[PDB]
Amino acid sequence: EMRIGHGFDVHAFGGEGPIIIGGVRIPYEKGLLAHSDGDVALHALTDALLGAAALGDIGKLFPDTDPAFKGADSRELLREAWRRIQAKGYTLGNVDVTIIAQAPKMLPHIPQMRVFIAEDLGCHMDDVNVKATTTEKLGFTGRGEGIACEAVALLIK
Amino acid sequence: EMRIGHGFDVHAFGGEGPIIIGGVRIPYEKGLLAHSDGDVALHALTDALLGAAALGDIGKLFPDTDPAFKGADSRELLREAWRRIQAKGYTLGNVDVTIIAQAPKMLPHIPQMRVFIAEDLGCHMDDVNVKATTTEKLGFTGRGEGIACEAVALLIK
Amino acid sequence: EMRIGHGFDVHAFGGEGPIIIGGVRIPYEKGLLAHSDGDVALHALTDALLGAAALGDIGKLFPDTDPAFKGADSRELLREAWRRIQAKGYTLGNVDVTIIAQAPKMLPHIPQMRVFIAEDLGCHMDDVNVKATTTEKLGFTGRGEGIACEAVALLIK
Ligand SMILES: CC(C)=CCC/C(C)=C/COP(=O)(O)OP(=O)(O)O
Ligand SMILES: Nc1nc(=O)n([C@@H]2O[C@H](CO)[C@@H](O)[C@H]2O)cc1F
Ligand SMILES: Nc1nc(=O)n([C@@H]2O[C@H](CO)[C@@H](O)[C@H]2O)cc1F
Ligand SMILES: Nc1nc(=O)n([C@@H]2O[C@H](CO)[C@@H](O)[C@H]2O)cc1F
Ligand SMILES: [Zn+2]
Ligand SMILES: [Zn+2]
Ligand SMILES: [Zn+2]
Repeated sequence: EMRIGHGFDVHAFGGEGPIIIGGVRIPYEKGLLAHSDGDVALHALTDALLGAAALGDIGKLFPDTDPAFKGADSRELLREAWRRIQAKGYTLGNVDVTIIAQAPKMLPHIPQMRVFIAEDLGCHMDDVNVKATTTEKLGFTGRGEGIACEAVALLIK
Repeated sequence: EMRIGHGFDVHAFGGEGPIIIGGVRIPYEKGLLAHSDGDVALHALTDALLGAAALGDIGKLFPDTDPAFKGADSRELLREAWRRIQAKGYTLGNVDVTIIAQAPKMLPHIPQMRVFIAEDLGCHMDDVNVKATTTEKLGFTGRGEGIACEAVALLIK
Repeated sequence: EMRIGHGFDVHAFGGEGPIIIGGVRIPYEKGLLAHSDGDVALHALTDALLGAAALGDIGKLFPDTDPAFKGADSRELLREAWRRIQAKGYTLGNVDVTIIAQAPKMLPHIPQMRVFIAEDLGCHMDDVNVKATTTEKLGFTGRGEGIACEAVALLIK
């Protein structure tokens, strides 16, 4: 048996950069108002994998309430989310991540994101796709007011 | 094999509360404008299941011609879409639903939404993920102009 | 066993039409602005196919850098991507494509899109599903500033 999951995340710009996307530090004018590192790509991926497990969302495992993972970075959370998902007997099929930002340009840093995620998930990189796209200057991303990320995932049994 | 489907729906706030999400009446300042009951979560789920089965979308199972379902609430539609989907010999894999609203708060109502979808698709609650997230005041969701919802689904032959 | 992919595309209105969506020339008041033919439906799908394959995206296979695919249309890019995907030993499971447009009406032209896609992907039409929906006047789509599209794909190993 196999399982579909889906992740969505948005953070607005604010403060001073740089920014944290897919574990990778990316140089940029502004930063991201967030309850943690605000790694939008990792959050969505995390929500997507938990969704395939039906373990709800990251908000559910890691409330601002629990003191246990309070102040953890996105890479930490993804590792713990994953271990819990694995506890349910699941393993990785594959994952696809879609970054939506007018700027900065992601491509230089994408190869590094995919390496970062594959370690955190202990899979081949063949199982990790990341990509970036614009909304051609339309919407809140277009006006450069924020970054958005979707992600999909397939878990196995 | 298994079949993927995707669903996306939006409604604007307008008129008087309450709003109906995943079959659950959620008190709110305004309500959702729709020819239907405005249940974006179920409309999106229904389209994902229909899409997985290659059956079009709601507009194609329920055209302004067919009087049978004029004014029928979103759960009745979901079950008929399910009937027609089953009739092709598909069973449910799992589903994942992401409600995108700045407000109201969805968390206490999600367990019930998950309950109703389970019934309506005759499955374990284990097969059904519902999550909620915001766009941090950005876009039309952020400014409180409406609610969106994304859904993915996996069918089995 | 199987592999999920996801693709998202957006183009803006400018210039004369018609627009080309899913390979289909649809008459409309304005056209889409793009380096390409503007086909967000074939692009988003292409990206979903390449994401399933961990083959990257369109920006990676056919960059703006390389003037070799100057004048290439979305279907040509689609069949090329698919060739490369098949060469890595993948077949098609199914695809689901969701057009997000306030206007024009996509219904008359949808069945044809499916034909073009299935022939391009060398599959049965029952493996292709395409639907259309509005944002109910909300957002950049809602105000008629552009057309978004979102696609999911499932490949077979
Ligand atoms: C946040 C969402 C729903 C993302 C998915 C892409 C989409 C269709 C956005 C529309 O909102 P918008 O960004 O156009 O809002 P606006 O231009 O009104 O601020
Ligand atoms: N409309 C919303 N209702 C919620 O309950 N939430 C909760 O907030 C947490 C963090 O965003 C989410 O995990 C959800 O539990 C989010 C929403 F956007
Ligand atoms: N923020 C972005 N960063 C990128 O590197 N890109 C690259 O440009 C190509 C065309 O959109 C993309 O495929 C990606 O390689 C796009 C973005 F929107
Ligand atoms: N741009 C659109 N074109 C359509 O044909 N449609 C049709 O309208 C029905 C109701 O949204 C849909 O089912 C689709 O058939 C929707 C769109 F948003
Ligand atoms: Zn976040
Ligand atoms: Zn609706
Ligand atoms: Zn494009």
